[PDB]
Amino acid sequence: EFNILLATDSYKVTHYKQYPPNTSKVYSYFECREKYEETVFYGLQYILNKYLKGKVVTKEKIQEAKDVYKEHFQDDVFNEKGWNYILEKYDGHLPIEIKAVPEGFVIPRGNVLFTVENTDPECYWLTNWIETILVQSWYPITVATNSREQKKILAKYLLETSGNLDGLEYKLHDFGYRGVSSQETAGIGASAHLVNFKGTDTVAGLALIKKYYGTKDPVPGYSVPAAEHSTITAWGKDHEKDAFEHIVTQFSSVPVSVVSDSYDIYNACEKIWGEDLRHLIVSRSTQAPLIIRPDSGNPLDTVLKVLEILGKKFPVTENSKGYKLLPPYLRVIQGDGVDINTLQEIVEGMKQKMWSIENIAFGSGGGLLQKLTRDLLNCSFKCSYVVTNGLGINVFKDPVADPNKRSKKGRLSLHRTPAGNFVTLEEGKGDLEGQDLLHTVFKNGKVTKSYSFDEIRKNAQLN
Amino acid sequence: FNILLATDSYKVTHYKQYPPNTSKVYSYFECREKYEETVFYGLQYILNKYLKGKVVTKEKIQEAKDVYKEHFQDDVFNEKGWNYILEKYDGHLPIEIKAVPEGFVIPRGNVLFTVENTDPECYWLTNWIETILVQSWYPITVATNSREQKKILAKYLLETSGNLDGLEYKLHDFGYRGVSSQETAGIGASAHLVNFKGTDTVAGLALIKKYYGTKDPVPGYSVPAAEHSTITAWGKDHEKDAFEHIVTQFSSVPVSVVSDSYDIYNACEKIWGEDLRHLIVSRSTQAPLIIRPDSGNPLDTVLKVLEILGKKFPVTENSKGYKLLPPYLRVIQGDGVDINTLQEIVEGMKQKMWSIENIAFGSGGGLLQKLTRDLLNCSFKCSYVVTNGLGINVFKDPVADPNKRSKKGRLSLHRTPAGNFVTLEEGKGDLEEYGQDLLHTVFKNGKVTKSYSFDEIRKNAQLN
Ligand SMILES: CC(C)(C)c1ccccc1OCC(=O)Nc1ccc(O)cc1
Ligand SMILES: CC(C)(C)c1ccccc1OCC(=O)Nc1ccc(O)cc1
Repeated sequence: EFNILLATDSYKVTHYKQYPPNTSKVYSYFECREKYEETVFYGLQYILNKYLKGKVVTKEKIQEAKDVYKEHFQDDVFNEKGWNYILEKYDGHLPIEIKAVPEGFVIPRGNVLFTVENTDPECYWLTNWIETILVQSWYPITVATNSREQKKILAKYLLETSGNLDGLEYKLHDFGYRGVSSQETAGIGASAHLVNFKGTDTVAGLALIKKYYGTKDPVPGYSVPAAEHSTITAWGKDHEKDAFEHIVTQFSSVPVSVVSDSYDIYNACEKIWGEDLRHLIVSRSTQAPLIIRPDSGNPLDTVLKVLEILGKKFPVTENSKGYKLLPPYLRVIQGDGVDINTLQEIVEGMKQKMWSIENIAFGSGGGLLQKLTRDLLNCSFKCSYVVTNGLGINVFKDPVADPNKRSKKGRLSLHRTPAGNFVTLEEGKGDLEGQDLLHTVFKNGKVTKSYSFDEIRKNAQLN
Repeated sequence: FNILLATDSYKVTHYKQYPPNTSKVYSYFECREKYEETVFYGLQYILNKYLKGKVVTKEKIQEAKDVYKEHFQDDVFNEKGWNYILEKYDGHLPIEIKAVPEGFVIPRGNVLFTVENTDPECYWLTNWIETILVQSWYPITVATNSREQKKILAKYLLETSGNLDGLEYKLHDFGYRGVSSQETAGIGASAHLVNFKGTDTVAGLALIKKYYGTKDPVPGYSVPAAEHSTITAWGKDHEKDAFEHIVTQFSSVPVSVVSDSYDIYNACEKIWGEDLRHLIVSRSTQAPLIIRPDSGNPLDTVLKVLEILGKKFPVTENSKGYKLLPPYLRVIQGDGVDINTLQEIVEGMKQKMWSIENIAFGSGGGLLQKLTRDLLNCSFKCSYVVTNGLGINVFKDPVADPNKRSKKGRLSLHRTPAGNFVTLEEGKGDLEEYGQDLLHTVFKNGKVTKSYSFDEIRKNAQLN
């Protein structure tokens, strides 16, 4: 199974010998240091339940870690005594307190999102031990934040080229299962995406949400039948029409997506879809459109040339603001080379050519869930308050060659002014008083406050 | 973990899209045509952890059926096809996977492994497990990128010192905090350990021990080290007391002490170079003090650190004409190091005549996170199908991108008479004009038939 004593950076194993004498408390916090001006806080509850809560220390896990580290360091520097103390005194529960803003809250950059401190003075070293596991919440935060920014771009352009926001939550579809680094990442990232949208093909995201968050809806995300290259090319290069015909007929009463660029996307749209199989498309209902999927070439140019061909083979209308609109049984999804930058280029290029955003949805894979780093939001975990010799000092780092790697001081609290802006109070000044938005979510091995996925989606809504 | 829930959603509907009477779906993985050769590593982890043994149960089938009912707002899940696997093969996957030995260094554009169904009723299963198998792009890319950095380090360590001693400890993995999940950390750190032995990502140690095994006591090593929180906890006026306490607590092993908490150029010239000078020269060369700057421009900072340190400690010229610190004193640059910044630093030290013996490097998110599937163009494609007794060679050929063209027919990898590699298509490998097929069966009907030790993988991935 998973062993928390082997779930930290190696140098942190030796930290219990590096503090000043008689150190009783280490206090640390997470923030997205100072374009992404506001971030969605999401993912901590998953980490608390899966890795931190309950009996996480056992006699076998202590023996396992001791053997590994003895060889790893070529020396005895494992704190077997202190880990036995946790096992004996607390039945293997972590004497730790965590306070956090509610999940789904949208918070401007440079504010405390959660804090970590030891509740037993013998475990002063435990705060920075679990930094490694906790700081990985940068990923769901960054995915949920970058996904929400793409929802602003879509909502803005879907509103000027159409006048409404119908189907907005299905306009950016998670295709990223293949392009992420692991099954666990797929689950975490896909659930972070579902904070803002409801279309996904990464099934692991559905499983994570039901197990760790829960929803009133029958399922957190939805998809539609779709073809890949292997289901088309299997019919033979001369039988692409047959492959198309078999697939739209199998799924004639539900939406179906057909990748149409196996050999020539423009021929498939002009000759195959626009003539040979046109009778099978114009007969489809509004609730069961065909979605044509280009998957190669330049993303914007191919989208423009595909829409041009479909426009001169199917009845185009002009909507309430002067933008062109395919018939309700035909749609397009661009799911190749889509990230937040290219997505902006596609929708602007379409608006420039007077096409409505209603005609198109987007699929993002490695760009939505993989090509993201801790430096995008400058997610940072710092120690700000220690107590040595019964004397608490506000600690901080302040490099001379980089003032941007600075950190806050002392005990922190997150507050909201009467005007509404957010402010992080340092040096314990939060005791002088609204009130603190950091609620306790973990204490001494138990999760003390939970949020459902519906509550998270409500907090992360746009204005 | 539920294999029936571990695939792209639309793959649930593909058993109804293949041509009728399709009895075989045959698919292959390649890194489609810097990064001219790839290290093949990571498939066995996926096989052992997710694919082998009884992976289909009545519980997992019911769980998947109810999920997909609501996910698609319709019943399309192939519950009969999954029941057949549970009933006939006791939940063992009827799949055969042939792959090149892990650790092999293969040029781009070659078949790395192939997947086919062994039961005609399970034609749909081959590309069902595409999603889980294609994620091997990540360990492949990390191992390849790590090894390309090893070439750079080896080329310059030889020009400046004459040997390659300690090469496998010159690029240290600090990526645990910067990646996206615990599993990703383990996978990524093990790929680094294919070429090096130094890591702080403990999850990689456990992943290797559980899924590959080694004859060594531990797959990776590290040393005690201080972070900013253990230095600042003494207060700004007591940075000296922290340094002396830590160096004394770890005098028989190497120790790394971060020095840019307050003022790094004050850290080397003043506190190390004078106040605690007497505690640094007095340590063995097997247990030196490692100075770590972690801010500022990487190349400029390390250069100004080496020069300041020379003004305070005896620097000798090595047999090649390059400056070399006393062996009780080393430097590690682990801030913002990737394959690009590494090259300009090492020659930036060589053109400024500093020996690469002095320096080690650490890499975090640049080593394990800022990597995507299209860096090596890792792709999984169907190349051969059998329909109504007729074998057919299959491929894609998009008009706007000839680079996305896929191979045709049954594939094989061969050693050429000149000692290189070539991939044969359309079954021509059966002629064996060159060698035997280099693809060995590693998975068949739920069993791992060929397993590799991590010691074998490291041997296959060595330089030269
Ligand atoms: C038709 C639905 C999804 C209800 C819809 C409703 C409102 C607005 C847009 C919509 O379609 C977006 C789309 O194209 N999704 C899609 C999903 C998977 C896939 O493989 C191809 C495409
Ligand atoms: C035995 C050692 C000292 C690893 C060694 C042996 C041979 C050659 C070079 C070496 O040092 C590389 C290094 O700096 N490793 C390092 C590890 C962790 C850390 O936090 C800081 C640094």
